[PDB]
Amino acid sequence: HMCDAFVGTWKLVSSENFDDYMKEVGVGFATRKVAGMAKPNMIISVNGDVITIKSESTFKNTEISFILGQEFDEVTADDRKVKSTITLDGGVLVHVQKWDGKSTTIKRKREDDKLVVECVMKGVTSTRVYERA
Repeated sequence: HMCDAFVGTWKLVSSENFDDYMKEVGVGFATRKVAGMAKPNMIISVNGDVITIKSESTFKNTEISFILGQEFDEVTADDRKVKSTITLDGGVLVHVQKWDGKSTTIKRKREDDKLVVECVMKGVTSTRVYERA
């Protein structure tokens, strides 16, 4: 029942500072422009200890399945090959991505009827807000 309140289909309703976050991550111009247009759906499900997060978007479709605390390989929407670890900290999913000596952290939390995604790269944050589809 660890992630019950995350389970479902969520649609992006707002984004702030995503372009600057992507710049800080190292995403190139064309990918930033096309990725920034997208209004993805995020589909979260749980089966036993395995959590699956899918992103359905006009830019890129992605899927990760993972066990909390157990590192896995991930190919991000912007095509980075990263090593990811996701934990639960005080009811927040905390996702750390490592690649090329770099690191970024994505936090996912429930707040009222929304799922709020905070992406942090050094000093730069982007906030993406989703509502139930």
